Amino acid sequence: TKKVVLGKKGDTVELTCTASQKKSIQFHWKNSNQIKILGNQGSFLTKGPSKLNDRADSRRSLWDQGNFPLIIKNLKIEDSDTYICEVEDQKEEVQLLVFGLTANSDTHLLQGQSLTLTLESPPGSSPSVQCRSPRGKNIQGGKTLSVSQLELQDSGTWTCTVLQNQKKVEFKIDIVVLA
Amino acid sequence: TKKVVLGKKGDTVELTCTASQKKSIQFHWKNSNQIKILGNQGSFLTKGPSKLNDRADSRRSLWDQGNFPLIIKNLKIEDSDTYICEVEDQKEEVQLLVFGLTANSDTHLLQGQSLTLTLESPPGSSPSVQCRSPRGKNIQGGKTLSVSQLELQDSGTWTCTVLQNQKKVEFKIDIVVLA
Repeated sequence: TKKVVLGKKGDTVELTCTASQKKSIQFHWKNSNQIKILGNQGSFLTKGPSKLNDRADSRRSLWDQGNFPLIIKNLKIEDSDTYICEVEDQKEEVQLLVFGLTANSDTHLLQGQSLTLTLESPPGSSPSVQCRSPRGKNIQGGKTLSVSQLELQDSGTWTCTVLQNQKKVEFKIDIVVLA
Repeated sequence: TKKVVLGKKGDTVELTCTASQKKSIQFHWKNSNQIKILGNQGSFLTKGPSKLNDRADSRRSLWDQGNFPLIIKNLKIEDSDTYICEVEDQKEEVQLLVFGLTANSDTHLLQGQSLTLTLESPPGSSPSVQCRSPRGKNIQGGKTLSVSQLELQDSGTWTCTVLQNQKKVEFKIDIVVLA
């Protein structure tokens, strides 16, 4: 059933899948594109064929609790698919939405200078961005945000919030303004 | 409901607890001795008072999936209690059984020398041990196992299996025999 996960570019993410049938059993994880990344073969975790192969995981450790995660390390925006956990006779449907958030300028600005933060995302993503400032000021945005010209006081870690469904991803860039 | 976890002395363990009610909510974890170790205060994880305080955890990261683990790092036999996950109106009852497995001799033995492996455990533990040898030989035991005298060939990583309920813990000690 339709559970969503929003992740962050570079950061690591984990999708939940629970059995609750006799405790240590066999599962599968596949991308909507029907190809699998993982399952436990015997007592072996096989990573069939996939872009993620060198990057996907699970914890052997919890399989006895009927917990069969999918750990996708070092995220790419692109990894933004529908993934499916498979346990004997049931499917878990969880989608990941990979975000990025640039400073197509830098962090080491100057008084008067403008600033442009840009939102990297998978398509199908209908995010609403809200960056707040070092001394609490909004900045509404689409896929591109812009600070006309900043001045001394808003030196500090800004806070962005890629607000999508309930689930939201907050980002923190530190900004340096000088003169 | 009565779920069990067998852990290993020193090693790290994780107890599973899942909600499945509106996705990001408030939980608690307490030892049968009724005192809590953790819960999420607001969006803060408070570690009340406990032996484990400096050692207990959870992943903030999955609370949005209704997953409220209990990560107890660096295990002590003693940490062998009944722990309870608490979510609004329900309890998860999971017990951890902390094991240890010594070589009250060493690893660097000699031909003819005897060997004694000893099982560290919480009381209430009704384990059945089975150590196999480097060239597959049993050794049944209670809380103490003994190799009369070993000879050259059983140099290698032995495999013990603290077999309790379904759930079992396997251990591997490497043995060196010389002459």
